[PDB]
Amino acid sequence: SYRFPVIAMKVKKGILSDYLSLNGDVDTKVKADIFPDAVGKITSLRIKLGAYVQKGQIVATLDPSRPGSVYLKSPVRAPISGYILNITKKIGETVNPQSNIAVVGRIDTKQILTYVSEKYISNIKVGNDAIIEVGAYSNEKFKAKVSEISPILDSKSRTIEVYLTPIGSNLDKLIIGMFSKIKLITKRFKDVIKISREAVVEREGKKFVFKVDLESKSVQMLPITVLFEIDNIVALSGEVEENDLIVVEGMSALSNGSLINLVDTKEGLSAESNI
Repeated sequence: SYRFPVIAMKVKKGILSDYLSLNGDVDTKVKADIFPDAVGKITSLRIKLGAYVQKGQIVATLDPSRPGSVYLKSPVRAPISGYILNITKKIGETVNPQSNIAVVGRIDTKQILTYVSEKYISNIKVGNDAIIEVGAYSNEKFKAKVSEISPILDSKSRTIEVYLTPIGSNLDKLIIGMFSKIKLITKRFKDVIKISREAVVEREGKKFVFKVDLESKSVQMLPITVLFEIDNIVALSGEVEENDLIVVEGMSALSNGSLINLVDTKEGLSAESNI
């Protein structure tokens, strides 16, 4: 007793990656709005979301109709072949030839569009890896690669368009028209000691961590350099080796050489990338 207790980490070398948090939409390179030829009322829908349609195929029907006439017309036809990606009108609604009824296009030319601000663009290059996230779980995250950076800077919004091509499998669930968080990876620090942000401790205008010595059951305060910090993880360099025991809870009470009580040893952070 009179000793300060702890939980430590079995520290490991790994990869900490820098990334930009962006927002983007799932688009397709080949799509088109279905516009009617006549003004009038929707009498039937012969399409469902998901349906493949031939160019010129009848998709919706209208009133025959007017007083009148003399051009009694005209069904709605698909402007190109493809899949129905959206339906924007229902039975009963009236439509002019500038009324978007639905969208058709290809499901195999998926593309993520995102507008990177002027101040962040510099660190981006074609071939960069990215994670497209629509949710928190494994089925809701997909891999991608930067395909194309526009040379044009929209002087209005101060942004450059970056396009990303998704890769891997599960891409079925990456649905066209969806919103996505994008994590665009600009760099990776390989072969660095990774530790939770908490273990790092500012005392006297300098950062340290606490290495545990199992034989003497006490700690040593070592000066450390933070190389990079992200996701509440820290990459560092120092006289910390693989498998050293560094404290990840209870550093408020400690000084250099203070005795301790090791309650449990947490397993190290993944040797592979944070993202």
